[PDB]
Amino acid sequence: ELTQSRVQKIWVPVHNSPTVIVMVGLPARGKTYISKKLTRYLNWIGVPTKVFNVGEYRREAVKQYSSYNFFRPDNEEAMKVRKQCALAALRDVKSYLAKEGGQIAVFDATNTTRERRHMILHFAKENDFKAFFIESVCDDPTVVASNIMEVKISSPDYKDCNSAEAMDDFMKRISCYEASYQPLDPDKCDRDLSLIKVIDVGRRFLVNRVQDHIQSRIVYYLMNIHVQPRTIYLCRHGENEHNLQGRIGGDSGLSSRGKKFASALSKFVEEQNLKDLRVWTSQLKSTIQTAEALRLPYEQWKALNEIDAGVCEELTYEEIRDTYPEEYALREQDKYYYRYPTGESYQDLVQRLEPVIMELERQENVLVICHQAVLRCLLAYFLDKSAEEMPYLKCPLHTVLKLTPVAYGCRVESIYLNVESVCTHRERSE
Ligand SMILES: Cc1coc2ccc(-c3cc(Nc4cnccc4S(C)(=O)=O)cc4nccnc34)cc12
Ligand SMILES: O=P(O)(O)OC[C@H]1O[C@](O)(CO)[C@@H](O)[C@@H]1O
Repeated sequence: ELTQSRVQKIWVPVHNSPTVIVMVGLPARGKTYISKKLTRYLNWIGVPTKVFNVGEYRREAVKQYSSYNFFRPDNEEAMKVRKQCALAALRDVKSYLAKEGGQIAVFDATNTTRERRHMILHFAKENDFKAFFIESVCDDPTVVASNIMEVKISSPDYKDCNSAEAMDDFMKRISCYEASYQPLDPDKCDRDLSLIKVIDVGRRFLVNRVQDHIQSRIVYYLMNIHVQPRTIYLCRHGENEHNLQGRIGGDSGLSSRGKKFASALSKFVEEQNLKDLRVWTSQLKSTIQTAEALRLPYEQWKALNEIDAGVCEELTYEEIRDTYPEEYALREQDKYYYRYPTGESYQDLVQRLEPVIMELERQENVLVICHQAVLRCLLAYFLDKSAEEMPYLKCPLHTVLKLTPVAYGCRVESIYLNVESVCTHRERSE
């Protein structure tokens, strides 16, 4: 005896264990880059995840950074402070996982000693949390130097000292950790832990005892990402006939303005002067027509097809409000989770866009020509926007969104190609 829920259209009867991810490694080995990127992916696929960076606890507890002397192993007092910052971060990890509905807590510190990791194990074991270790190993001076230049010298620790002095201070800071650093030893003393040791910026991996699906998924993700420079371009199909009529969904062709956009996109792409640009479309006509103007090879993906409005397909928003007034209201109230009847939600979109994201990570220069709701979902991933926000991100017609991975984030530049269109943006209601 069953009833269908109003928002998600789920039939209900009418009368999982959380994980602490423990980063491991010397400073400037990309621990925080990984922490952030992973946390972005996990949240976007609907696994609530949060980073606890001990460094930030240390920054909060102590006046202002003066020098690497603070990190000296003989600094008996800084050691007490560091350890207390760690325990405070863990206190917050407990609260996040046990009481705030967090699923994954990423404990982002050096955690270079067996003793420290042993304390974290004990903390996890006694709260029924699983523990999963990720160690980044790299002994290439160039990579380290570049890491320091790119994100360290610019940190708030170093505002009073810049450049040569910061670079110099950071190298000595690193050397403070070298003597007591005990790498993960899966061969022997760590043979029973679940871990991945990543070597040389993802060149090789050593993976030991994957316990569950999240961990195998993390490993798969780590095996697909890369740090080569590249650019990702996202846009919609040129304006189509249904856009002109205010009609949603469907498989209409480009308007005359849509075709002018396509010519302009072609011009824009040529002027970007890229090598080996891959082009991806949906299987819907308007995106394919748009790519046809480019005179480049392209590949279609059913996963990039626009959200399926179900019974509302090909209707105007007005027609939907007149015909299905309660469905209309429910969508405006809960736009991410709402499923159209016999159709999709934004939540469903994320599931089928996941392999698009994973292939995007593998690629270099890519242009993705897609549809409004799909574009928002992808944009949310790259820009770390939440589920509640995703459905309202702005992605105008005839506008290219040019994304450039930077460390810890993504530059976004909008480039409108000066071809008029209607506006299909609909802001949050009531
Ligand atoms: C790819 C990949 C898969 O697993 C990884 C683990 C670490 C890193 C990583 C990423 C990384 N990125 C990074 C770190 N700090 C500042 C800038 C960057 S970057 C290269 O601009 O994105 C630097 C690293 N340095 C030493 C070892 N690993 C680094 C990359 C990968
Ligand atoms: O989630 P929203 O704001 O209704 O936008 C998705 C709609 O946008 C369009 O791509 C253009 O109106 C429709 O095909 C689709 O139903």
